[PDB]
Formats: sequence, C-alpha cells, structure tokens
Amino acid sequence: SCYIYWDKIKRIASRLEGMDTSGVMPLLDEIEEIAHDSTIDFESAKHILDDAEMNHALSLIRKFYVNLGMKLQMEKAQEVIESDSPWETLRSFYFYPRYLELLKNEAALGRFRRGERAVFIGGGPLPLTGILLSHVYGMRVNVVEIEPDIAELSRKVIEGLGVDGVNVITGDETVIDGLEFDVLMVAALAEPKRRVFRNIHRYVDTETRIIYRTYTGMRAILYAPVSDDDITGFRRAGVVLPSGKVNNTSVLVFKCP
Amino acid sequence: SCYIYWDKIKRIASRLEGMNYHFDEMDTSGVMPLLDEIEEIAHDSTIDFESAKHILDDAEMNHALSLIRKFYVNLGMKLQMEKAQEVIESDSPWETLRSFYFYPRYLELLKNEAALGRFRRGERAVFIGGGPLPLTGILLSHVYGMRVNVVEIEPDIAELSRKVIEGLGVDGVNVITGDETVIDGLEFDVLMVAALAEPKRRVFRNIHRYVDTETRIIYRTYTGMRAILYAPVSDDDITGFRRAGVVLPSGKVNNTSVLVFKCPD
Ligand SMILES: C[S@@+](CC[C@H](N)C(=O)[O-])C[C@H]1O[C@@H](n2cnc3c(N)ncnc32)[C@H](O)[C@@H]1O
Ligand SMILES: C[S@@+](CC[C@H](N)C(=O)[O-])C[C@H]1O[C@@H](n2cnc3c(N)ncnc32)[C@H](O)[C@@H]1O
Ligand SMILES: [Br-]
Ligand SMILES: [Br-]
Ligand SMILES: [Br-]
Repeated sequence: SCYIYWDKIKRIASRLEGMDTSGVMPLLDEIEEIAHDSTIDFESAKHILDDAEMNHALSLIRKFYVNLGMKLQMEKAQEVIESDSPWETLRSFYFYPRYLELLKNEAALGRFRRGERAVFIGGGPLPLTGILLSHVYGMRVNVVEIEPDIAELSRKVIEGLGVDGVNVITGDETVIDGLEFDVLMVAALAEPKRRVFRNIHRYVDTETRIIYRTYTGMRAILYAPVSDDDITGFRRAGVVLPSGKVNNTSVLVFKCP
Repeated sequence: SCYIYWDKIKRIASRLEGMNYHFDEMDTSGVMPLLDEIEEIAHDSTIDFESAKHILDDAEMNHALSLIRKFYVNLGMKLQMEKAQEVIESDSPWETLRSFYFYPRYLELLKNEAALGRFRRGERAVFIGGGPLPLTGILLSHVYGMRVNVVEIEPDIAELSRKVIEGLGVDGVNVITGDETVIDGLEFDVLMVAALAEPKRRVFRNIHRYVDTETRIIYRTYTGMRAILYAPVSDDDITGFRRAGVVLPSGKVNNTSVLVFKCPD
C-alpha cells in the first residue's frame, strides 16, 4: 500500500504532537475532510487505521478530537446558561445540525413515539440528545451522567432552555437498575464500553430497544469503535451508517435469550 | 450471540453433509432449492457487514461455512460445464447461453465493472480464470468491444471454453492455457481476476511482478453476508496495491468488484 491519506494523516499528527477552541477549528476541518471522504472504502479505512506504524498518529488525532469535543460542549453549555435567547444559542452549537440528522435516523432505527420512556447514558455538559428526545420526539427522558459537577451543569442547561420532561440522574450505568424505560441510548463517549454493556445486559430484557453510537470506516480515525466483543450477549438488529458531516454510526441491539 | 441465521445455516450444512455422503457427483437440478436457501441468507440486506463477520468468522461456524462454500463452487462449476456442452450442441447457441442460471447477474456485474474500470471499445483485457463457460470474456468482447485473452489453467477446460466461443461466433476472445504467469508475455489495458481464481496470495504476487502502476486491475470478491458463498480476497492478498474504487452488489449479484493499481517501487 500507497494511499495518499497515509501521508496526510501523518502530517496532521506531526502538528498535534507538541500540542483555543476557535483557533483549532481548521485542524478539525483537516481531520474531518479525511474522515468524511466517501471515496475511502471500509477495507481501505481499516488498512490505514489498523496499521502499527499508524498507531501513534491515530492516538494524537483521537486525543485532539475528544478534547476539542468536550471543550466545545462546556463552552456552549455555559453560553446557553447565560443567554437571553438559549434556544438560538443552542442552535448555533457547531455540531447542532449533525445531531439533528443523527437523532432523526435513530428515531427511525428505534421507532420513537411521543410518551415513550428514554434513558441516555453519558449526557455530558450539553445534554443535546437528551433535550431532543423530549423537545423533538416528545419522549420522557432520564439522562445519566457520572460526574456530579457536569451533571449539575447539564441541569442548568435543561432549566435555562425551559425543556419539559428531561431529568439528569447523577451516577454510573447501573442506575438503570431502578428505572423503567422503552428505549436505552449509549453515548459515543460513554466509557468503558466493556463494563457499560456488561451492566446494561444485567438490567434490560429482550424487548428493550438499545441504541448505541460508534464509528465505522474512515470515521474511526476520530474515536475507537465499540467492538464485537463489547456487545457480547446482544444481537444487532439494524445499523445506520452516516453521510455528510455526521460522524457516528448508530446501531440497534437486543439482549439475547 | 443469538442471530436466527445461525441455526438456519447449521441445518443447511447438515443437509449438505448428508448429501455429500450419498453422492460425489452433484445433481444440479436436484440442488437448486438448496442454493436458493443459501442465497436468501446471502442477499438479505437487513444484515450489516459487522454482524456478517460476527456470524461467519466464529470458529463454531467454520465446519458449516466450509460445507456451504464447497457446495457453491461445486455447483457453479457443474452448472458451467453443463451449459458449455449445451451451447456447443445447440442450433440456437445464444438462446441456450441466455438461459444459464447466473446469466442476468453477469450482465449486471459487468456493467458496473465497465463504469468502475472505464472499459473502452478496442482496449485489450485479460481475464484470469476462464472456466468452461467463459461468460465474462465472451461479454467483454460481444458487449464491450474489447480484445480479450482468457486464461484457464486446466487444459481440457480451456479446450471446452474455445469450443463455446466458436459455437457462439464470438470474435476477439482468445483462450490461453496456463496460469497467471502467462500475463508477463501479454500486452493489456485491463486485467481482471475471477472471484474463483486461486490461490489469491500467489495470483496477486505474480500480478505484482508483471504489471506496472498504470494498468487497471479488477478483482471479484465477496463482502457482507455474501461471504457465506466464498472466501474473500484479504487485504494481505493485495499488499503492494492500493484500492481505487469498489462496487458493492445489489439484487442477486454475488460479487463485489474492486479496482486496484500497483504501488510505486
Ligand atoms: C458523552 S459526552 C456527552 C454526550 C453526547 N455528546 C450528547 O451530549 O448528546 C461526555 C460525557 O459522558 C459521561 N460518561 C462517560 N461514561 C459514563 C457512564 N458509564 N455513566 C454515566 N456517564 C458517563 C462523561 O462524564 C462525559 O461528560
Ligand atoms: C474462475 S471460474 C470461471 C469464471 C466464469 N466462468 C466467468 O466467466 O466469469 C473457473 C476457472 O478458473 C480456473 N482457475 C482457478 N485459478 C486459476 C489461475 N491462477 N490461472 C488460470 N486459471 C485458473 C479454474 O480451473 C476454473 O475453471
Ligand atoms: Br497548525
Ligand atoms: Br468494502
Ligand atoms: Br440463437
């Protein structure tokens, strides 16, 4: 092999090695131009990313991606809380249009209905999907967030927005033991995958629609995919591969029998 | 896991196993139901590539998968032999040709390949792995206007293939008896590798020493649940090449088609 992206990735990584949310946006663009390149097939993608010589470069890019991701969420959270026009400020979040698309295809993958009960594991500072489950899909939502200070901030976001029927529970994935719900979603950044799915397995039954977010193809450059082994005791029952600028693949699983 | 498909597949293989016990020689008419059960699993678009490998790479499935794969190649090769001899005896060769079970699939597959590899009338193609019914090289010439060499390692199979070509009055399709190393001695614009050309590792290593970095190369492989039918070409098999376009099949087409160029130096 001799893919032109091999060198391009290596070069972007050289500029992260020694390393302002606004001022690093062009780095994101460079990385996403490659991730989103639809001429790169899943075999090619895997050839680049699975290669031992690519190991360090992959880790630099992934580190950058989750860091900018988090910082953009933080910043927006606070912005939303301080805003006279919170829903307008929410709408201008860099990733907003993407999340709409994503949750739009998940709603179909998961047959979402008004009044169903959704649980969302890993809400973060800006619980946007939580918010959209209720605001758009009219579901009754519990968002779960492990870090108390982030959970506290996420409540101030929900409250600032005046969204109804979205509550934030401070805790790990085992808080699902005392909940009743129709749909369970697992955030892309919900970690650690192996423990998270072992525990989910304990507290759902075979009818619970479970949706998780992962990364497939060239988009795996952004984050480590949920493995086969991670979803032991489940079966896949539908997948949505992304297009456009949407980065996550959404997978629907059911607990085995 | 707990895919419905797992037991389906196990029962199919059980039937194959009991049948191979009774008869070495396939009864091609008699086994069509079984192909169709296998193709309904292969063609199910509800199954994603990730699950397909969950299913198909499990060590517990290896015995069943091998029996299904041996069936698919043994059936397709017998169907080819039967059709070839029919064509040769027929007073309506084209009509006979057209009734070959997989015929419509090949027209659809070749079309997508024609766009993928930008086939132009007059260009020289070489097809490795011709078989008794050299449908792909026949179409390259009759439909696509290419000047074709078909390579077939088995001399009696190459022989039968020439006779089919003649029977059909097809010009510009020559048949070489040899292995993939005959391509050193040939000029070609495009090179194509039958999904059944074996062994992959050797074939692609000989391709590598005998082509340049400009020559279009197209091979047929199996992806998703269609990999139930035959072992795919691995990324290790194509070291020293880069992928430059893939055509994922729909409908009843079995083959994925991949374009590659040899790497620089
Ligand atoms: C996943 S993101 C935000 C989620 C998603 N981007 C959204 O807001 O629509 C980051 C958060 O998930 C939380 N998290 C990761 N693993 C968790 C688990 N097992 N249980 C509860 N929260 C978790 C982290 O504290 C982090 O703030
Ligand atoms: C590949 S199939 C036929 C393909 C199909 N008949 C078509 O036209 O598209 C049959 C042949 O490939 C031949 N074959 C397998 N490996 C080969 C190789 N490395 N070189 C030349 N022939 C090969 C086998 O002997 C077998 O007859
Ligand atoms: Br820079
Ligand atoms: Br592919
Ligand atoms: Br005729």
